[PDB]
Amino acid sequence: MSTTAYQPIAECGATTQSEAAAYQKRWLVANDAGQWLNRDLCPRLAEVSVELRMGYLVLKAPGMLRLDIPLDVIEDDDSVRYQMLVGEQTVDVVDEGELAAAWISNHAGVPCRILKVHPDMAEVRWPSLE
Repeated sequence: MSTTAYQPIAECGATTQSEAAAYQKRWLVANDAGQWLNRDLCPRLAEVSVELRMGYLVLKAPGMLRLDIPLDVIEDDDSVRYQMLVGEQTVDVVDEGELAAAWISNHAGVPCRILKVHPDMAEVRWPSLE
Protein backbone atom coordinates (compact mmCIF):
# COMPACT_ATOMS: atom_id res chain seq x y z
CA MET A 1 0.00 0.00 0.00
CA SER A 2 1.05 3.59 -0.55
CA THR A 3 1.95 5.73 2.46
CA THR A 4 -1.19 7.83 1.88
CA ALA A 5 -0.32 9.89 4.95
CA TYR A 6 -1.19 13.45 4.04
CA GLN A 7 0.30 16.24 6.14
CA PRO A 8 -2.06 19.24 6.32
CA ILE A 9 -0.68 20.16 9.74
CA ALA A 10 2.99 20.22 10.78
CA GLU A 11 3.13 19.18 14.43
CA CYS A 12 0.03 17.04 14.12
CA GLY A 13 1.69 15.18 11.27
CA ALA A 14 0.12 12.45 9.20
CA THR A 15 -3.55 12.20 8.32
CA THR A 16 -4.86 8.97 6.79
CA GLN A 17 -7.81 10.79 5.23
CA SER A 18 -7.88 11.74 1.57
CA GLU A 19 -9.83 14.85 2.55
CA ALA A 20 -6.61 16.28 3.98
CA ALA A 21 -5.03 16.42 0.52
CA ALA A 22 -7.31 19.37 -0.28
CA TYR A 23 -6.84 21.26 2.99
CA GLN A 24 -3.11 20.95 3.53
CA LYS A 25 -1.14 24.10 4.33
CA ARG A 26 1.87 25.45 6.18
CA TRP A 27 0.08 24.73 9.43
CA LEU A 28 2.10 24.67 12.66
CA VAL A 29 2.48 25.79 16.26
CA ALA A 30 4.37 28.88 17.39
CA ASN A 31 5.76 29.65 20.84
CA ASP A 32 5.67 32.77 23.07
CA ALA A 33 9.03 33.84 21.56
CA GLY A 34 7.14 34.58 18.34
CA GLN A 35 9.03 31.72 16.74
CA TRP A 36 7.71 28.61 15.01
CA LEU A 37 7.67 25.41 17.03
CA ASN A 38 8.77 22.13 15.44
CA ARG A 39 8.88 18.39 16.08
CA ASP A 40 12.67 18.67 16.03
CA LEU A 41 12.27 21.19 18.84
CA CYS A 42 9.40 19.57 20.71
CA PRO A 43 8.63 15.95 19.63
CA ARG A 44 5.61 15.82 21.96
CA LEU A 45 3.53 17.65 19.35
CA ALA A 46 4.10 14.90 16.81
CA GLU A 47 1.67 12.81 18.87
CA VAL A 48 -1.49 14.50 17.57
CA SER A 49 -4.38 12.52 16.07
CA VAL A 50 -5.76 14.44 13.10
CA GLU A 51 -9.30 14.38 11.74
CA LEU A 52 -10.80 16.50 8.97
CA ARG A 53 -14.45 17.24 8.37
CA MET A 54 -16.21 19.35 5.74
CA GLY A 55 -15.28 22.72 7.15
CA TYR A 56 -13.63 21.74 10.42
CA LEU A 57 -10.22 20.49 11.46
CA VAL A 58 -10.84 18.15 14.37
CA LEU A 59 -7.73 17.53 16.43
CA LYS A 60 -7.64 14.90 19.16
CA ALA A 61 -4.80 14.41 21.64
CA PRO A 62 -3.77 11.34 23.68
CA GLY A 63 -4.54 13.08 26.95
CA MET A 64 -6.34 16.17 25.67
CA LEU A 65 -9.84 16.34 24.24
CA ARG A 66 -10.92 17.25 20.70
CA LEU A 67 -10.23 20.59 19.06
CA ASP A 68 -12.26 21.52 15.99
CA ILE A 69 -10.89 24.56 14.18
CA PRO A 70 -12.38 26.10 10.99
CA LEU A 71 -10.19 24.81 8.14
CA ASP A 72 -10.36 27.76 5.77
CA VAL A 73 -14.08 28.42 5.91
CA ILE A 74 -13.53 31.99 7.02
CA GLU A 75 -13.66 34.77 4.50
CA ASP A 76 -14.37 37.73 6.75
CA ASP A 77 -12.19 40.25 8.61
CA ASP A 78 -12.31 38.34 11.91
CA SER A 79 -9.50 36.23 10.48
CA VAL A 80 -6.84 36.99 13.08
CA ARG A 81 -3.74 37.95 11.15
CA TYR A 82 -1.05 37.73 13.78
CA GLN A 83 2.29 39.46 13.30
CA MET A 84 4.79 36.69 13.95
CA LEU A 85 8.56 36.91 14.08
CA VAL A 86 10.28 33.76 12.96
CA GLY A 87 13.86 34.55 13.86
CA GLU A 88 13.86 38.03 12.39
CA GLN A 89 11.32 37.47 9.63
CA THR A 90 8.07 39.34 10.18
CA VAL A 91 5.26 37.31 8.62
CA ASP A 92 1.46 37.21 8.70
CA VAL A 93 0.12 34.06 10.31
CA VAL A 94 -3.52 33.31 11.09
CA ASP A 95 -4.39 32.50 14.69
CA GLU A 96 -6.59 29.45 15.18
CA GLY A 97 -7.91 30.94 18.40
CA GLU A 98 -7.29 30.91 22.15
CA LEU A 99 -8.92 27.47 22.14
CA ALA A 100 -6.06 26.13 20.02
CA ALA A 101 -3.51 27.94 22.16
CA ALA A 102 -4.68 26.44 25.45
CA TRP A 103 -5.24 23.00 23.89
CA ILE A 104 -1.61 22.70 22.83
CA SER A 105 -0.29 24.64 25.82
CA ASN A 106 -1.50 21.54 27.66
CA HIS A 107 -0.28 18.85 25.21
CA ALA A 108 2.88 20.72 24.17
CA GLY A 109 3.13 22.04 27.69
CA VAL A 110 4.66 25.41 26.91
CA PRO A 111 2.86 28.71 26.08
CA CYS A 112 2.24 28.13 22.38
CA ARG A 113 -0.59 28.50 19.89
CA ILE A 114 -1.47 26.72 16.67
CA LEU A 115 -1.17 29.08 13.71
CA LYS A 116 -2.04 28.74 10.04
CA VAL A 117 0.31 30.61 7.70
CA HIS A 118 -1.60 32.57 5.07
CA PRO A 119 -0.72 31.92 1.37
CA ASP A 120 -0.18 35.64 0.72
CA MET A 121 3.14 35.57 2.53
CA ALA A 122 3.22 31.82 1.89
CA GLU A 123 6.89 31.05 2.47
CA VAL A 124 8.74 31.61 5.72
CA ARG A 125 11.29 28.76 5.52
CA TRP A 126 12.14 28.87 9.27
CA PRO A 127 15.61 30.14 10.44
CA SER A 128 18.41 28.05 8.95
CA LEU A 129 20.38 29.25 11.98
CA GLU A 130 21.72 31.82 9.56
